Amino acid sequence: AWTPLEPKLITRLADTVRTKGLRSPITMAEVEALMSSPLLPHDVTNLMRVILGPAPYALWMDAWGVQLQTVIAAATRDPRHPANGQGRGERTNLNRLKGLADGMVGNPQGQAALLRPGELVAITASALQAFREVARLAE
Amino acid sequence: PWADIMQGPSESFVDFANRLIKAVEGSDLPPSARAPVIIDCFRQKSQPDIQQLIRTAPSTLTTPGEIIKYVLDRQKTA
Amino acid sequence: AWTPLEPKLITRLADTVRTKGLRSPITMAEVEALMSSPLLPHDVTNLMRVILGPAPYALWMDAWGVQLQTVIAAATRDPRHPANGQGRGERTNLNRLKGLADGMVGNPQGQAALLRPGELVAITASALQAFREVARLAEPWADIMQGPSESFVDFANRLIKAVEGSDLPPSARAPVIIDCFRQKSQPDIQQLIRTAPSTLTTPGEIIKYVLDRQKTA
Amino acid sequence: AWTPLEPKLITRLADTVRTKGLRSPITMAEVEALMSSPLLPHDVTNLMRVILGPAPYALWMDAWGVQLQTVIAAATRDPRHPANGQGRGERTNLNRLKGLADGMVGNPQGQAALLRPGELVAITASALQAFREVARLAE
Amino acid sequence: PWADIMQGPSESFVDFANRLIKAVEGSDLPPSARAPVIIDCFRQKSQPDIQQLIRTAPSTLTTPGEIIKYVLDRQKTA
Amino acid sequence: PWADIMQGPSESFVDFANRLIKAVEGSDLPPSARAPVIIDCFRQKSQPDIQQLIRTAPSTLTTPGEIIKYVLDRQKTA
Amino acid sequence: AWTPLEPKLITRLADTVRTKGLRSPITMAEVEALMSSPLLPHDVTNLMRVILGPAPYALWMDAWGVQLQTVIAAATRDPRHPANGQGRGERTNLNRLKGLADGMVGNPQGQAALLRPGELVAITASALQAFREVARLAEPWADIMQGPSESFVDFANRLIKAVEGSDLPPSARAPVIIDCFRQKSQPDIQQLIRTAPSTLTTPGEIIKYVLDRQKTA
Amino acid sequence: AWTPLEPKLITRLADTVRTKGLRSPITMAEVEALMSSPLLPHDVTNLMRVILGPAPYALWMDAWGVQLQTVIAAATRDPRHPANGQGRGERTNLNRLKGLADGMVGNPQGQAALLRPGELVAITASALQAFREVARLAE
Amino acid sequence: PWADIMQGPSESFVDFANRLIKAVEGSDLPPSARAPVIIDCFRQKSQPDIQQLIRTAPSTLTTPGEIIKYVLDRQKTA
Amino acid sequence: AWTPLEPKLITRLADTVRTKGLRSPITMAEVEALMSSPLLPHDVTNLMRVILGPAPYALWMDAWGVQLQTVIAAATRDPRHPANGQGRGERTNLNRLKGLADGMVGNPQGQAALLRPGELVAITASALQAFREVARLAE
Repeated sequence: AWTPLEPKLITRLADTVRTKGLRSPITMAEVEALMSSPLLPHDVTNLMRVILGPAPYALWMDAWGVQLQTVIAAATRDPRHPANGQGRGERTNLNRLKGLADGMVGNPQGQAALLRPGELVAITASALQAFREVARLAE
Repeated sequence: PWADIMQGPSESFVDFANRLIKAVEGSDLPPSARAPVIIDCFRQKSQPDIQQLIRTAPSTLTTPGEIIKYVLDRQKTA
Repeated sequence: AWTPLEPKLITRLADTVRTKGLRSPITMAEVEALMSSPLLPHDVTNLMRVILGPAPYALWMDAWGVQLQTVIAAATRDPRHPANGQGRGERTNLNRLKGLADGMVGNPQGQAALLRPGELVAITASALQAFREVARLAEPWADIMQGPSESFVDFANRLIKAVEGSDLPPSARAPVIIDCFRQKSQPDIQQLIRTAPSTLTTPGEIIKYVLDRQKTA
Repeated sequence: AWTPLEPKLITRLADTVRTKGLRSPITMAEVEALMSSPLLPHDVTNLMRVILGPAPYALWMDAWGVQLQTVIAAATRDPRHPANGQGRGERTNLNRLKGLADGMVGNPQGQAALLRPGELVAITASALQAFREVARLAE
Repeated sequence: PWADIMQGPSESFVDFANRLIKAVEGSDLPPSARAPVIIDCFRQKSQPDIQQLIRTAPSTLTTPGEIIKYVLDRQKTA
Repeated sequence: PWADIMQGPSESFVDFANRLIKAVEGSDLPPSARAPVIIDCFRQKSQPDIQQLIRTAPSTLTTPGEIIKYVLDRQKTA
Repeated sequence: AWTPLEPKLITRLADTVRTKGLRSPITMAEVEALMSSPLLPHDVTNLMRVILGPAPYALWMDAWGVQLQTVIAAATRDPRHPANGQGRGERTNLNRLKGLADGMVGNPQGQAALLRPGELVAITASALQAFREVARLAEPWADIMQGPSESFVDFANRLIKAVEGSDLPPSARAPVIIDCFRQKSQPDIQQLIRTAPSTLTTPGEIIKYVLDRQKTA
Repeated sequence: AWTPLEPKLITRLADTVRTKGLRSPITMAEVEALMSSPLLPHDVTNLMRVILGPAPYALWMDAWGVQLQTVIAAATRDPRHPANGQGRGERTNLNRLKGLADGMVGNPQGQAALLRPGELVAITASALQAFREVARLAE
Repeated sequence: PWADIMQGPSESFVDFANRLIKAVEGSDLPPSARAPVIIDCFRQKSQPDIQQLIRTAPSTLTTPGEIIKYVLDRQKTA
Repeated sequence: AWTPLEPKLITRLADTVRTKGLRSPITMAEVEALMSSPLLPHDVTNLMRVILGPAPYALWMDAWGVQLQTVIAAATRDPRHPANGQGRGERTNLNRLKGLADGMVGNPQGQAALLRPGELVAITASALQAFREVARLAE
């Protein structure tokens, strides 16, 4: 069952990003805090939509896609990925990682249903690395 | 209106990109038509210094994020 | 049986040569078209008399004679020429090639009677090569610069035209065109080609790259 | 037996390209007209040599090669290509498509002898698509 | 009249040769006297630059076509 | 000191690369840390024209020799 | 038994490379001289370490690897390579060519023991080609003009140097040199070459003709 | 067995030609010195490539060809040439003199194998006369 | 004395050639040394206009008569 | 037996050439008059030495040599030349025509001894044509 993040925490994090900036160690610590439980693509996408401005959000979408593509290359380079399965029918496509696959587009409940925990942690680590890249790039 | 957005003579590029992406995504366009429109608005708006900077790109930029990164790298510091 | 070429086609070809010139690729294509069936010496001679002026016609007669002489040297160097025969009595003299032999002077019917198909195709190829020589002779790449106001496609057209219509070997045109794109083509495009993350190894690829990344103005 | 295209039609088409340009719908209609019967590589090559200038001709050679390479990739991806055969001995190489194979270089008669009708129509469609690309690129 | 034909100061050589050969072949001369007359008119008409170009020919030119080819090869591009 | 080496405004690139590789290999770094340091010093030193030349590399350069070859190919002749 | 190259010859070659550069014909001749006997990977590696600077040495390592890889592709394309054997157990791996195989790393004696003469000559030719590539890379013909005050032999020297030390095929240098003599080489010499009663079909003949008939000044 | 000339002697001769010029009697004496043993076409060709500039090298190639052609005319005028043999199968072609014959192109070892001593001395004398001509012509 | 003969600034070329050939043939030279001396005196005397006229001879002139004919053909009428 | 031409006639002809020029019809008639009997190379050579200036004499020597060479080409093209004989031992060399052969150099008596009448008339016609050429060339 999907539970959304508190809008109070999200508002506090957005104001933190607004006053301290993207690169302060306190901001990265707060992001790591709100990045503790494995989030669904819907959660991370809406979170970055709210806390980041338009241009940093575009940059972050780009960087997240690139990092997810590196993850999928490593996944096709190793059939023992915690997102993959043993047979070929469990291979994870980027539509399933970005939340674009069938039964997931716009629906967080179905998303949480079909996604694997390894998928969730890989998406989360990818999003964190992308946030770091964009923060280092913006300023 | 997205088609009326110009980069002011004194405005920075990240502010212009923010305003343009905001107005394009918060509009009546289909979701599959936002990225090409944002790119072609970066190319035709964004006063002729950045226009020529994007035009003379040895690589082909096929995403608003890539265009923003390229312009932020090679922009005229002033 | 001899059938003459249509004077309508000949008139159209003559006007083509008159407006486009001798060296245009459309003119050479039209000549190749009217040079499709093997022609008798009478046909080619009258054709060149009509389409060419007096001085180009003199030049063409000279060049045709020289090429036919080269053909006859190759023929005496190989008894298996499609114009020759196996015995010595079928050896082909230049009087038979130029239409000057006995029973042929001024008579196209007798010409078509005694001539061989190999003779006809050899005469035709010789006449085509002679036309090419005279066209190259009747009418400088290293002096071509891209003007300050000229576009790049016009400069590329002019340069490729002057390089391909010159005295260079066929295997030396592409490197010369590339190195002229790099050193001519005023320093904005020079730097645009210099800072190419990929290696461009063909004039078409250079043209495509420059057209993509050119400064719209 | 190979029959050449009329130089009168070719001259009219060249003047059409000269006055109207490469991208006008009348020019594309005229090209489609002269692209009606399946042409041999010799025919299309000489046609583009005559109607196009030097730089558009270079661009068109590039684009034609790329499109023919895509066709050959689809052909090795499906052994039922109208240019291919059933056995491996009928596989069509790019030397046979561009007219560079043995018994074809410079000779249109031999070309017409060895080429397949599927080969001809594939070459023709490839050349038409390449012309469209170059026309969209030149202006 | 063939004997009144001169190469103009600004005229090219192929035009002069065309005009001269036309006027000589369309005249009252015998057929066996046209080539020598055309040659000797190339040598004495055809203003002194081309006159000296034909005079200093290391080879002997014995045909109007050969003279035309030689002059077209070694002519002063201008 | 390797971390203080900059490419001078008038210095060529091969001299800068020679000086940098000399100072990096003749230093206290482990042997397995010289190539990444040389690459990242090529990218951040080597005044912004070559910086942008290396940045806009359609291929990924993963060796000092490859970076040197690429820069020598596409450098601004001056 | 392995014998090292003299450090005196190596010092002289290093100073030659230091003063004349990498691309001078004297330097390439000296390298060919010290590349006479088939060298072991150790010898060539140390030689290039000593005579080349750090950055040219990196470039040369890259180029040597690429050329050796081409050699190994040709070797797997032909089982009759003088480095290969008849059975599959003699196939030569790049670890054996670069001296990285077992029993060879750092030991020139063992290297000389296990290596084949065909292996040695292939390694040597590969290293020579790599040196040529790097020399051509470390340091434009179509931009060369004869200055208003420059003599013709200096212009010819500069032009032939820039054309032969370029990326053109070997069969395209003479026509390019001729056509550059004709279009460059300021209009006095241009007209001198144009009005040549003989046909000049070689750069040497053009140079001789121009030197004979040049305007002494 | 072929032995190359010392690059030290060649460097000294090149610097002599660079400082004294082509026509000084000391330079001609040095050339005669390095022209003592009969050289293979490879040796003389590389020697003139190194000691002479580009334009003098072109002139020297021309002059060497002309002198070798005179030698071959004298050889066909006398079947007792030290380069020729008694039968017609030993007649020496210019491809064998210039090093262009089969088994010689680029290979000095094979060159030294197939060449005659009379061939070598004729090539050497021809090259010396050509050097004299070019030196008299350059200045 | 033959080696002191110069073509005067106003003198024609046939007079200079007559004087030079007279002084060379009526001197103490061997008979086999007169033609080369006459040629080399035509080339070095005979004031620089004719010197350049002889220098730029597309053909090789190997006889005093041929040099005289060439110069008389291509001389500057004045 | 050789008889020299009168110096009075030669002086009158020289003054005629001096006043009327080389090309006047009276001068050519006078030359034809003094060219009536077949002259030996000595006679014609001295005659042209006396009547012509230095530069016209050089031109005339050139033209006479060229015309004699044409005559010798026609002679080797026809063994029935009045200067030639039937066997190969009577073939006439240019040394015999120009008076340079053995037993003739400087001696007019020996010249008249060994020369043929056909040789004399050929030399005379050649000299007359050369005089015509030089006269047409001088003015």
